[PDB]
Order: sequence, then structure tokens, then C-alpha cells
Amino acid sequence: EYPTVSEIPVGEVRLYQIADGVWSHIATQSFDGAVYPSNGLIVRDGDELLLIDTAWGAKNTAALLAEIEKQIGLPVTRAVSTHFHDDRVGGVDVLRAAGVATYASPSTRRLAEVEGNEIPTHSLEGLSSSGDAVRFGPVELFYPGAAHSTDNLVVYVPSASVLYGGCAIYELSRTSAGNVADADLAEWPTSIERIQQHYPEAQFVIPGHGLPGGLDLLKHTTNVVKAHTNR
Ligand SMILES: O=C(O)c1nccn1Cc1ccc(C(F)(F)F)cc1
Ligand SMILES: [Zn+2]
Ligand SMILES: [Zn+2]
Repeated sequence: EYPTVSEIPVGEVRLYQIADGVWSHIATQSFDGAVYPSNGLIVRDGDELLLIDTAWGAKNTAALLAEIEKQIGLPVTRAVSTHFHDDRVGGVDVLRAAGVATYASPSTRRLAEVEGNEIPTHSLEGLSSSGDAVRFGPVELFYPGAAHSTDNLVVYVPSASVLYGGCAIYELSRTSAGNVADADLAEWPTSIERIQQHYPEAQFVIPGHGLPGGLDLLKHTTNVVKAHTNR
């Protein structure tokens, strides 16, 4: 079963096999007085591993690397952060110290600097405008437009039809937007429409936080985001 928030003490990381050579990583962290789960992705990249997002903090990200070594045993050589918040870049300094080359869009690197968050080393080119897609090893990176944040990326694994939505996509059980300080509520539904249009074949959809689902998570997120904008 997919691990839930109460099953992971803060500081531990679980891996979940989605498909051949495709895993999510699940961690937990405190935020605004509660503890929340958070997802990232791991994709086999030949003899190496590509990491999508940190495990939300230095300690968790160190535990992530240890669990990957224990369970998969291939080196993590590159990591992409899908936006500038701490559940995506928190732990980049640990990754860099471990020998991982860290990447993000120029916007994400800039926003992380402005916010005082950790800054991935390398800039991803070709993602500056809504609808842009680039290949990065075994995945496609897609910028759908502003949503959860202005810089948020999504990631698609063609070999398994896996769509990692990041924090732009909510889990089914989440019925409120909660904290949306950095969101673009007006653009979020349009950005979700671009995801739907670009990845209509997605079979597994991973939200930034919580349980995987299918393309229904896109319509669900639009519902929640709009309901928040109505009142
Ligand atoms: O919304 C975000 O992206 C976020 N990042 C860090 C903290 N949050 C708030 C958040 C709200 C609800 C959940 C859920 F209950 F779904 F697990 C998880 C996280
Ligand atoms: Zn975020
Ligand atoms: Zn988040």
C-alpha cells in the first residue's frame, strides 16, 4: 500500500515502486504546526538514477540517499527541483555534498535565492514559457504555467506513462487549498488544462503531497482551487 503520513516518522523516507525503473519517495515534515507527507520521484537513467525533488529538508534528504543506496544501489547523479519551496530544494546542499549535480529552471534558482532557500547549481534551459517541454534523460520536463507557484514544473516518464504533478496537483482527499501565498489562483486552472492537453495518456498521476491517482486528480485540483477563489 502507498505509505501515508502517519506511517513515516519525520526523518525517515519510504520508497514506492510505481513501475520498472520508476519509484516515488515519500517523506514527512512539520509545517505551520502540523506534519505533512511529501512525494518526489526516482527514475532509472541507464546505470544512474535521476532524482526529482528533495525529501523536504537536509535530514530527510540524507535519509533518502541512504534508502536509495540500500534498496536500489545505483548512484543518484542528477536531481531536478520542480519549484523553489523547501519541499523541493530543501536538501540540495546535502545532494551537492554527496556528489549529485542539482538542476532547476532559471526562475526557480532565482526565486530560491530571493527566498533564502538552497539553490540548485545548474540552470535548465528551454522552460521559460508556458507549454515548453524539454527532455532530461529518461523524463520530459514541462512548464505548464503559473499554478501552485509561478515556476512549478511537472515531469513525465514516457516508459511507464507516469505523470509527476508536483505541488500543482492535489491528492483526492485534499478538499481545501490551505496556504497559497505564492500561488497564481487565476492561472492555476489554465495551467492544469495545459497538463491535461499535453499528457492525455498518463496512467499514474503523482501529486506533490499524498496518494497517487489518475488524471482525475487534475479535475479535482481545479475544483478545489476554483472553490477557494469563489470564497
Ligand atoms: O501545499 C503544498 O504544496 C505544501 N507544501 C508544503 C506544505 N504544504 C501544504 C500541504 C497541505 C496539505 C497536504 C496534504 F494533506 F495533502 F498532504 C500537504 C501539504
Ligand atoms: Zn510549494
Ligand atoms: Zn508542497
